[PDB]
Amino acid sequence: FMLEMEIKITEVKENKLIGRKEIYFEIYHPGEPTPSRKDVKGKLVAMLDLNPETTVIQYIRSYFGSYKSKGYAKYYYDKDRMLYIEPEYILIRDGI
Repeated sequence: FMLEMEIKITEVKENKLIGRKEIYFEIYHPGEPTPSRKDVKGKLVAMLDLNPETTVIQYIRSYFGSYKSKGYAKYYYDKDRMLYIEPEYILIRDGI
């Protein structure tokens, strides 16, 4: 097969007041450049059984010295809440 990216969930926090999951994870992308936010979102959603419409990658940090990247995503239980909280540039950037 071809080299695949792998997500490791390191932490999920349930934010009751805001109504979201706060999700920290590692991406291992061996023999490959850092993957796109798009592909990273696809794996995370698949992995956690999440609606992609309300899954918001905030950042993905990479390191020149390794094939592991570290990301932060928020998942909103309600779309309209997402829209009130998240800046439009972030939502646009993330395919939302």
